[PDB]
Amino acid sequence: PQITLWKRPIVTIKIGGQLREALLDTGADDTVLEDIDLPGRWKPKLIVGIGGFVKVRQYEQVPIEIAGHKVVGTVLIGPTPSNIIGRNLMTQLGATLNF
Amino acid sequence: PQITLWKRPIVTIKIGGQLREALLDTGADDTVLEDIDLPGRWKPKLIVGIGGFVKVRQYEQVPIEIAGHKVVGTVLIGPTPSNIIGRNLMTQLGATLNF
Ligand SMILES: COc1ccc(S(=O)(=O)N(CC(C)C)C[C@@H](O)[C@H](Cc2ccccc2)NC(=O)O[C@H]2CO[C@H]3OC[C@H](OC)[C@H]32)cc1
Ligand SMILES: [Cl-]
Ligand SMILES: [Cl-]
Repeated sequence: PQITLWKRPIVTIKIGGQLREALLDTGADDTVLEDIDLPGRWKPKLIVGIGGFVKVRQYEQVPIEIAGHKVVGTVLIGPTPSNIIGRNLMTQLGATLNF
Repeated sequence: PQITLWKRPIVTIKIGGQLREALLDTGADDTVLEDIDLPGRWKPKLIVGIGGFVKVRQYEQVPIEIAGHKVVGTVLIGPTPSNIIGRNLMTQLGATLNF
Protein backbone atom coordinates (compact mmCIF):
# COMPACT_ATOMS: atom_id res chain seq x y z
CA PRO A 1 0.00 0.00 0.00
CA GLN A 2 0.72 3.74 -0.38
CA ILE A 3 -0.19 5.92 2.68
CA THR A 4 -0.50 9.76 2.93
CA LEU A 5 0.28 11.40 6.31
CA TRP A 6 -2.82 13.56 6.96
CA LYS A 7 -3.66 10.87 9.59
CA ARG A 8 -1.32 8.82 11.83
CA PRO A 9 -0.03 5.87 9.71
CA ILE A 10 -1.55 3.14 11.91
CA VAL A 11 -1.47 -0.53 10.77
CA THR A 12 -2.78 -3.81 12.26
CA ILE A 13 -0.16 -6.21 13.69
CA LYS A 14 -0.43 -9.81 14.89
CA ILE A 15 2.21 -10.96 17.36
CA GLY A 16 2.24 -14.02 19.65
CA GLY A 17 -1.40 -14.65 18.57
CA GLN A 18 -2.49 -11.13 19.78
CA LEU A 19 -3.96 -8.44 17.51
CA ARG A 20 -2.93 -4.84 18.06
CA GLU A 21 -2.50 -1.52 16.16
CA ALA A 22 0.87 0.23 15.78
CA LEU A 23 2.23 3.40 14.19
CA LEU A 24 4.60 3.03 11.15
CA ASP A 25 7.38 5.27 12.55
CA THR A 26 10.32 6.31 10.28
CA GLY A 27 11.79 8.24 13.32
CA ALA A 28 12.15 5.00 15.38
CA ASP A 29 15.25 2.78 14.84
CA ASP A 30 13.52 -0.02 16.84
CA THR A 31 9.97 -1.47 17.26
CA VAL A 32 8.41 -0.78 20.72
CA LEU A 33 5.06 -2.30 21.90
CA GLU A 34 3.35 -1.84 25.32
CA ASP A 35 0.21 -4.02 25.43
CA ILE A 36 1.74 -7.53 24.65
CA ASP A 37 2.98 -10.87 26.20
CA LEU A 38 5.98 -12.60 24.59
CA PRO A 39 7.39 -15.92 25.84
CA GLY A 40 11.02 -16.90 26.55
CA ARG A 41 14.22 -15.02 27.45
CA TRP A 42 14.88 -11.27 26.95
CA LYS A 43 17.63 -8.66 27.75
CA PRO A 44 17.08 -5.35 29.64
CA LYS A 45 17.67 -2.34 27.31
CA LEU A 46 17.37 1.45 27.80
CA ILE A 47 16.08 3.58 24.85
CA VAL A 48 15.70 7.41 24.80
CA GLY A 49 13.00 9.63 23.27
CA ILE A 50 11.73 13.23 23.49
CA GLY A 51 10.83 12.92 27.25
CA GLY A 52 14.06 11.06 28.30
CA PHE A 53 14.48 7.30 28.95
CA VAL A 54 12.33 4.12 29.11
CA LYS A 55 13.39 0.65 30.40
CA VAL A 56 12.33 -2.07 27.88
CA ARG A 57 12.60 -5.85 27.46
CA GLN A 58 14.44 -6.86 24.27
CA TYR A 59 12.96 -9.98 22.55
CA GLU A 60 14.95 -11.30 19.56
CA GLN A 61 13.70 -13.20 16.46
CA VAL A 62 9.99 -12.52 17.18
CA PRO A 63 7.52 -13.55 14.47
CA ILE A 64 5.21 -10.53 13.65
CA GLU A 65 2.59 -9.85 10.93
CA ILE A 66 2.40 -6.13 9.91
CA ALA A 67 -0.58 -5.19 7.65
CA GLY A 68 -0.55 -8.83 6.30
CA HIS A 69 3.28 -9.16 5.86
CA LYS A 70 5.10 -11.80 7.98
CA VAL A 71 8.59 -10.84 9.32
CA VAL A 72 10.91 -11.91 12.18
CA GLY A 73 12.83 -9.29 14.14
CA THR A 74 13.68 -7.67 17.41
CA VAL A 75 10.71 -6.34 19.44
CA LEU A 76 11.10 -4.12 22.53
CA ILE A 77 8.34 -4.41 25.20
CA GLY A 78 7.97 -1.42 27.55
CA PRO A 79 5.92 1.69 28.39
CA THR A 80 5.30 3.65 25.19
CA PRO A 81 2.32 5.98 24.80
CA SER A 82 1.91 4.44 21.26
CA ASN A 83 2.88 1.03 19.81
CA ILE A 84 5.51 1.79 17.15
CA ILE A 85 6.95 -0.17 14.21
CA GLY A 86 10.56 0.99 13.69
CA ARG A 87 12.92 0.86 10.72
CA ASN A 88 14.25 -2.58 11.92
CA LEU A 89 10.92 -4.09 10.70
CA MET A 90 9.89 -1.52 8.01
CA THR A 91 13.08 -2.41 6.00
CA GLN A 92 11.72 -6.03 5.86
CA LEU A 93 8.53 -4.65 4.17
CA GLY A 94 10.66 -2.69 1.59
CA ALA A 95 9.02 0.52 2.92
CA THR A 96 10.06 3.83 1.33
CA LEU A 97 9.30 7.51 2.00
CA ASN A 98 8.39 9.44 -1.17
CA PHE A 99 8.11 13.20 -1.78
CA PRO B 1 12.96 11.86 -3.75
CA GLN B 2 12.33 8.23 -2.76
CA ILE B 3 14.37 6.94 0.20
CA THR B 4 14.65 3.52 1.82
CA LEU B 5 14.87 3.08 5.65
CA TRP B 6 18.14 1.13 6.10
CA LYS B 7 19.56 4.42 7.49
CA ARG B 8 17.79 7.19 9.43
CA PRO B 9 15.86 9.37 6.90
CA ILE B 10 17.76 12.59 7.64
CA VAL B 11 17.25 15.71 5.46
CA THR B 12 18.75 19.21 5.44
CA ILE B 13 16.50 22.05 6.69
CA LYS B 14 16.89 25.84 6.57
CA ILE B 15 14.97 27.83 9.19
CA GLY B 16 15.44 31.43 10.30
CA GLY B 17 18.65 31.57 8.16
CA GLN B 18 20.15 28.55 10.08
CA LEU B 19 21.09 25.22 8.46
CA ARG B 20 20.37 22.02 10.36
CA GLU B 21 19.61 18.30 9.79
CA ALA B 22 16.34 16.66 10.91
CA LEU B 23 14.75 13.21 10.83
CA LEU B 24 11.66 12.72 8.57
CA ASP B 25 9.45 11.17 11.29
CA THR B 26 6.05 9.58 10.33
CA GLY B 27 5.56 8.79 14.09
CA ALA B 28 5.62 12.52 15.05
CA ASP B 29 2.39 14.58 14.70
CA ASP B 30 4.48 17.79 15.14
CA THR B 31 7.94 19.13 14.15
CA VAL B 32 10.38 19.51 17.10
CA LEU B 33 13.84 21.20 16.79
CA GLU B 34 16.42 21.78 19.60
CA ASP B 35 19.41 23.67 18.20
CA ILE B 36 17.74 26.92 16.79
CA ASP B 37 16.66 30.61 17.40
CA LEU B 38 13.23 31.81 16.23
CA PRO B 39 12.08 35.44 16.58
CA GLY B 40 8.82 36.76 18.03
CA ARG B 41 5.98 35.40 20.19
CA TRP B 42 5.36 31.71 21.12
CA LYS B 43 3.11 29.57 23.44
CA PRO B 44 4.04 27.07 26.19
CA LYS B 45 3.11 23.52 25.05
CA LEU B 46 3.68 20.06 26.61
CA ILE B 47 4.30 17.13 24.18
CA VAL B 48 4.41 13.44 25.23
CA GLY B 49 7.12 11.06 23.92
CA ILE B 50 8.88 7.78 24.87
CA GLY B 51 10.32 8.72 28.30
CA GLY B 52 7.44 11.07 29.22
CA PHE B 53 7.13 14.82 28.49
CA VAL B 54 9.22 17.84 27.35
CA LYS B 55 8.19 21.51 27.73
CA VAL B 56 8.52 23.17 24.26
CA ARG B 57 7.93 26.62 22.73
CA GLN B 58 5.25 26.63 20.00
CA TYR B 59 6.09 29.01 17.10
CA GLU B 60 3.35 29.39 14.44
CA GLN B 61 3.66 30.25 10.70
CA VAL B 62 7.43 29.62 10.61
CA PRO B 63 9.00 29.61 7.14
CA ILE B 64 11.15 26.38 6.74
CA GLU B 65 12.97 24.76 3.77
CA ILE B 66 13.01 20.91 3.97
CA ALA B 67 15.30 19.19 1.40
CA GLY B 68 14.75 22.23 -0.94
CA HIS B 69 10.94 22.58 -0.36
CA LYS B 70 9.68 25.86 1.19
CA VAL B 71 6.72 25.50 3.64
CA VAL B 72 5.21 27.50 6.54
CA GLY B 73 3.98 25.69 9.64
CA THR B 74 4.12 25.23 13.36
CA VAL B 75 7.59 24.51 14.80
CA LEU B 76 8.13 23.35 18.40
CA ILE B 77 11.49 24.35 19.98
CA GLY B 78 12.57 22.23 22.97
CA PRO B 79 14.79 19.41 24.26
CA THR B 80 14.76 16.56 21.74
CA PRO B 81 17.62 14.10 21.32
CA SER B 82 17.01 14.41 17.51
CA ASN B 83 15.54 17.23 15.37
CA ILE B 84 12.31 15.84 13.89
CA ILE B 85 10.08 16.80 10.95
CA GLY B 86 6.54 15.66 11.80
CA ARG B 87 3.45 15.01 9.69
CA ASN B 88 2.34 18.70 10.09
CA LEU B 89 5.13 19.59 7.60
CA MET B 90 5.53 16.27 5.65
CA THR B 91 1.87 16.63 4.42
CA GLN B 92 2.99 19.98 2.86
CA LEU B 93 5.65 17.98 0.87
CA GLY B 94 2.98 15.43 -0.28
CA ALA B 95 5.07 12.70 1.44
CA THR B 96 3.80 9.11 1.36
CA LEU B 97 4.87 5.79 2.91
CA ASN B 98 4.98 2.94 0.39
CA PHE B 99 5.26 -0.82 0.94
C1 LIG C 1 15.81 3.45 19.05
O1 LIG C 1 14.43 3.15 19.29
C2 LIG C 1 13.58 4.20 19.46
C3 LIG C 1 14.01 5.38 20.07
C4 LIG C 1 13.12 6.41 20.25
C5 LIG C 1 11.81 6.29 19.82
S1 LIG C 1 10.71 7.63 20.08
O2 LIG C 1 9.37 7.13 20.18
O3 LIG C 1 11.25 8.40 21.16
N1 LIG C 1 10.81 8.57 18.74
C6 LIG C 1 12.15 9.12 18.45
C7 LIG C 1 12.20 10.58 18.01
C8 LIG C 1 11.63 11.52 19.06
C9 LIG C 1 13.64 10.94 17.70
C10 LIG C 1 9.97 8.25 17.57
C11 LIG C 1 8.89 9.28 17.30
O4 LIG C 1 8.27 9.04 16.05
C12 LIG C 1 7.81 9.32 18.39
C13 LIG C 1 6.86 8.11 18.36
C14 LIG C 1 5.79 8.31 19.40
C15 LIG C 1 4.46 8.52 19.05
C16 LIG C 1 3.51 8.79 20.02
C17 LIG C 1 3.88 8.89 21.35
C18 LIG C 1 5.20 8.74 21.70
C19 LIG C 1 6.15 8.46 20.73
N2 LIG C 1 7.00 10.52 18.23
C20 LIG C 1 6.95 11.52 19.10
O5 LIG C 1 7.57 11.60 20.14
O6 LIG C 1 6.07 12.46 18.67
C21 LIG C 1 5.88 13.65 19.47
C22 LIG C 1 6.13 14.84 18.58
O7 LIG C 1 4.93 15.01 17.82
C23 LIG C 1 3.85 14.51 18.60
O8 LIG C 1 3.13 13.50 17.91
C24 LIG C 1 3.15 12.28 18.64
C25 LIG C 1 3.48 12.67 20.06
O9 LIG C 1 2.26 13.03 20.71
C26 LIG C 1 1.60 11.92 21.30
C27 LIG C 1 4.42 13.86 19.86
C28 LIG C 1 11.38 5.12 19.22
C29 LIG C 1 12.26 4.08 19.04
CL1 LIG D 1 -3.57 10.14 5.58
CL1 LIG E 1 15.18 -6.56 14.02
